[PDB]
Amino acid sequence: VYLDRKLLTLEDKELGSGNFGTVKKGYYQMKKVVKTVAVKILKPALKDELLAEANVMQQLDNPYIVRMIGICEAESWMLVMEMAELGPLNKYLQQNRHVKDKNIIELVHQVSMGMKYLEESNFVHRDLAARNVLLVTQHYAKISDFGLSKALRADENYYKAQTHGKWPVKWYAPECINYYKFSSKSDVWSFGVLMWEAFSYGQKPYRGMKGSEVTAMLEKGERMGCPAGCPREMYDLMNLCWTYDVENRPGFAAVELRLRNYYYDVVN
Ligand SMILES: Nc1ncnc2c1ncn2[C@@H]1O[C@H](COP(=O)(O)OP(=O)(O)NP(=O)(O)O)[C@@H](O)[C@H]1O
Ligand SMILES: [Mg+2]
Repeated sequence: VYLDRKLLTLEDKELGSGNFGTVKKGYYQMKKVVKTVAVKILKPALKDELLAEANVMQQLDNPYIVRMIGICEAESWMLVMEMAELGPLNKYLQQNRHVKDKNIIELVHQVSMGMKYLEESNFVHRDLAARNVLLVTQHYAKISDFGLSKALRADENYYKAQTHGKWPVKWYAPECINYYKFSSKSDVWSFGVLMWEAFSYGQKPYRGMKGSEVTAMLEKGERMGCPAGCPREMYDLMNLCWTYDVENRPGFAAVELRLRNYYYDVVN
């Protein structure tokens, strides 16, 4: 089942670009309302990758995950998604230093809610970073980019990668680097890095370090420090996400609960 090209209107300007091609803003005529959308436009593996991305998104339904409207094929093969007007979380915080810690807590908590749902759904994101969190409003975040995502088999709690590819190593847990094992707990490690990025206002983690130097740092039990003005309770949570041993590392249910309670304590 596909979208009708005649019901899609594209704006010529591009929101982004990838190896696949470009991302463009558009409008899709729904039953009555016209919906603003973001469209990934493919320019053979590139097509297989986008189709696998669509296959994952088709199965997800959560307020904190970017929804796929559908696939459209006419002059080009297209992946139609809902539009997150404010763009990537890292770029937004870089340009909006006035954002309060309470607001950052709210957004990272929303990411933890989407990840809690992903974990329950038995999918591993594998690219959970601040650049992949898209903002609908300054108070509404959604997880995007299911390009490296995997639906875990009914009998396993991890996805085993064959060989090391183009990996975002700085966001990867030690078992990913060492055993090529990807689980919801490895996404928890990435979520810790994402939290650090968010409280650092979109600064890059492990500044000026090579991937191998990051692995060597973590193996010595060393971790990134507390970002300037970051609540200590949030830094403690990042360190819990960065638990070396996968078995002792918390899952998204524990992480979301810790975040939820801390946010409501701040509200109180
Ligand atoms: N659903 C969406 N809503 C709003 N903007 C989007 C959406 N999807 C993608 N974009 C924009 O397009 C950019 C690139 O898309 P992305 O999913 O990151 O693909 P990519 O292959 O990783 N390209 P790049 O980030 O440059 O390495 C994002 O950083 C957003 O600015
Ligand atoms: Mg990208």
